[PDB]
Amino acid sequence: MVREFLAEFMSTYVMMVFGLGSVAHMVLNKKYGSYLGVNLGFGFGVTMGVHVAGRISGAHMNAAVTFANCALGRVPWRKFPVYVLGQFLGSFLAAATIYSLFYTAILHFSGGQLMVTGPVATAGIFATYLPDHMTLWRGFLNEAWLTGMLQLCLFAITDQENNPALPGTEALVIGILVVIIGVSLGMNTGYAINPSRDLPPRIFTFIAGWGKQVFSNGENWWWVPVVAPLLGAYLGGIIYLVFIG
Amino acid sequence: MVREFLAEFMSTYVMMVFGLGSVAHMVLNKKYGSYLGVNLGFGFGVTMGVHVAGRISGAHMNAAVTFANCALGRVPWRKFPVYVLGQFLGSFLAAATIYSLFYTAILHFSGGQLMVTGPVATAGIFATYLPDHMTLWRGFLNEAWLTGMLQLCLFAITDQENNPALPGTEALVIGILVVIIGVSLGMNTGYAINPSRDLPPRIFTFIAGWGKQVFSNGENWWWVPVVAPLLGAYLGGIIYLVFIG
Amino acid sequence: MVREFLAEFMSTYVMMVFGLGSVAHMVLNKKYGSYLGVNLGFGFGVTMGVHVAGRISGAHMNAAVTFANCALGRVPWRKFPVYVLGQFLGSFLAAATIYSLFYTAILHFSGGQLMVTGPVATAGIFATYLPDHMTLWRGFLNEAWLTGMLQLCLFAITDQENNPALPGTEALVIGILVVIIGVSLGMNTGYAINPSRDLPPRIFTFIAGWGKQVFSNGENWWWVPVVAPLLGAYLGGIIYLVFIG
Amino acid sequence: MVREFLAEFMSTYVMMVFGLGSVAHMVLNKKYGSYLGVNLGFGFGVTMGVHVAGRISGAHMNAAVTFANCALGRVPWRKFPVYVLGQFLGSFLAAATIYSLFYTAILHFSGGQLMVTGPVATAGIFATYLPDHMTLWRGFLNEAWLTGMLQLCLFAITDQENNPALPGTEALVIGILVVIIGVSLGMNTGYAINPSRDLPPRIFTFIAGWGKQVFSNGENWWWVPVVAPLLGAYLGGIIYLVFIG
Repeated sequence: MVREFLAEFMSTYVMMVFGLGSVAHMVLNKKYGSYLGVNLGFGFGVTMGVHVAGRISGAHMNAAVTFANCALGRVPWRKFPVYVLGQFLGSFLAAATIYSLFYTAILHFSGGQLMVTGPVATAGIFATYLPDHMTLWRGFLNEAWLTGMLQLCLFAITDQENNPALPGTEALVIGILVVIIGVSLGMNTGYAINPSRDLPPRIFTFIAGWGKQVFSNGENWWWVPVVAPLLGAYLGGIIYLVFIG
Repeated sequence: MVREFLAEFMSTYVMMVFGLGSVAHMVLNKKYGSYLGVNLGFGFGVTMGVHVAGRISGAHMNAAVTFANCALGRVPWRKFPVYVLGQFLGSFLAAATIYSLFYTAILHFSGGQLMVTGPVATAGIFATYLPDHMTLWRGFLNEAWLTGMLQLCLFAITDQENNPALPGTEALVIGILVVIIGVSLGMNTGYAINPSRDLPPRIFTFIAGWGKQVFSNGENWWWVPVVAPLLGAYLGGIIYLVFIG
Repeated sequence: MVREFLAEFMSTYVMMVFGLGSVAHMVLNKKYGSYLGVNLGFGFGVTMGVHVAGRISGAHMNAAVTFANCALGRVPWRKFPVYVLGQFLGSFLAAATIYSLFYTAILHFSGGQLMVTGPVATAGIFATYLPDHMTLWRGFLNEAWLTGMLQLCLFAITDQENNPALPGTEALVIGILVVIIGVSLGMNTGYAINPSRDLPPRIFTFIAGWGKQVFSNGENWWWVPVVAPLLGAYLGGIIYLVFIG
Repeated sequence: MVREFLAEFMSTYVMMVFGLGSVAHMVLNKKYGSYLGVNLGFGFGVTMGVHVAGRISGAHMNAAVTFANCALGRVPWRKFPVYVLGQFLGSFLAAATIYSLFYTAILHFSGGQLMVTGPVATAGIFATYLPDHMTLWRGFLNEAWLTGMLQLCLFAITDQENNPALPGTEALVIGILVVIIGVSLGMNTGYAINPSRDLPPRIFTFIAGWGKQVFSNGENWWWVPVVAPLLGAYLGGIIYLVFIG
């Protein structure tokens, strides 16, 4: 149990550091940051996390992915709290890590103040916030479908009965999938397909002086990246089992 | 037969969702969309589809590719209607999926109206439309050569007698080929090398309120991405068999 | 001998079509072409060519690479004319292919005239031309070092005694090497590390109506991409054999 | 000992040539250079170096990585001076190589003068310099954490007891890790995670006429990329051994 917790903590921390840094690069600097880099930062950050903890715990790095495996009988329910606790600690510490490494850049870009919304907003480095045009229930649809897209492809990639990725190379294919999810479907909600990617960094920003507007922004958008991916991952998983399986 | 139909439906749906989303990103948003992302979205969307249905049906995901295999004796002719029906349903539902996920973005960008042509045109997200400078018969040449380029390389990648891609990794190499086809030869016609990629999304847009101009645009360009890839894929296939084989 | 000639012709044609198209995209269109796409177009165009002819002829696709192998005893000298003839025909026909597929785009961009130099120059799509600041003998240094960089890495990638790329995946690693050669060292001379990539497209443009300025441009620069890579590839090869071997 | 020295010299030279060229492209040219290309240039330059010397010496190509292996008992201490001497010579000669290949471009861009700081600064092509907003001790934190991130992931990728990358393909995964380190965390200090990447090119620029300001810039920043990565690599290594091991 301890080894599984440590594996999930380290794998989530590695992935979240790479993902949050790429978002920080895009938000803070123009000539060093791009949306493609954000997709590459999050996508291949998963690949490093898979190498870290793929054999010990499976490197879920995702509360929705862990929930789907537990709800589909692949992983015992008694390990679900341990996986989520490991991912939440790893993401929270990754957010603190990015804050320390980019503290001067965040202060220089924003100008001392930490604003959730505005032209110098820096809260979006850590958590995802709904755009102006999009609505909460459209964001729920986007979050669930994107997590279902990930879980269906995740099952196909690592299904030994089906056509799998070559063992020892599945980490790269998983990273490619995360890269193209952000590329193709990630502009509507910030593709927070991971509840561990969204809430722990949001809790950090509230503590780190960004204020309570992190939760109240977008008509209380904060809960959607926590609940919608769980439904989407479950739905994406059962569809694969019914159709392909 | 049912399993083969389901495999082609799911693999086409996964690939088309990734491909159409990347096109939607490029069309709707500047800071989140790029032509390279479109090539990455379509290219590695194929890779996910190959993992989904490569062992069950071969993951053709392409009516031209299916036609070439059937016309060259590799796949029975009786399965051609099943493969095409699966790909057409998967592409049509993928177009509806992209419409729902990007409905607010499409409405915000266009301004409520759905126009095939103009500065706020949104019909190009789903189907390919001929540019102003290019002609229909030049588009026929581009569509046939590009599909022949794909089919010749597809045969080489998955030819066990020749120098193949390593089994279990052929999905990545296939995705790379689709990425570089859009990069190098995809600006002239939108590289609709797949009849399933073009017609079903075009039928959806006509139903979804874009009007009958989807078919009448470009001097009735709609039929070229359906007929030209079939001739190109066949020609690309026989050339590989004669020369390399 | 015939099979080896056909393998070199087809592999060069596939690679050169992808490479020239990516250059055409960058030259003709801004929103669809980028220097990174040119590196991706040429780099992974090699990968497709390796899958085509890697087992039959080794897929040299490069007169300098063929010369180095022949001069280092790895390939018989009697096959050198056959490899070069195959690569020259494949590159010449690839240039004609790109001319037909981009004829309307080239005419629209240039405005009917075909100019070697100027703001609407289109001769650089096919052959490489020296920039204004660079000199001929500095270009000779760049061409030889870049080909030596390629040949040293090519030997390391496909050296079974050394640490090789995994068999069946060496095509991807070769393509990666070509991608990063253009990324890191390709802006000074256009990284025409292949004599087959430079001269046959230059001969085509002279025939295709661009005039005799294709050869006289840059103080008769045309011969440097033919002679310098041969010296560079040989020097890069012997260095690897002495040091690593 | 001689073979190990030659392997480290050649592998470092290959990687540093690709890395420095990509930085030169970004600094000197806008339409041919980008920050993503710099990450690709350094990242997959490591991959070529791994193929060169991975079996002979392990292809550390990094004084911090060599120090961590020696301090953790994986590599004898008597070989540490040989690895560092090989990497320092390979990086110094790579800097001279880039100077010769880009001499006309550097002269044209800067205008004859070689300035460490200013709008036409060219000293950043070879060595990393602290930005205006960042401080020396914040740079120390960035350099140590980034090297710890690399070493922890490097151990996971090449840990046969853990979940490894597939043998024969570990070079690509190592290159991917270096690519995403620059993408996500490389804008604060230039991600000089390698003491061999920083000091030898800095010594070259001082000799090559850039003056003594290369060492005095940023309140004597030159020593931080030499000392901080050693502490970071050691700390990143022991953490992996305690937690994952």
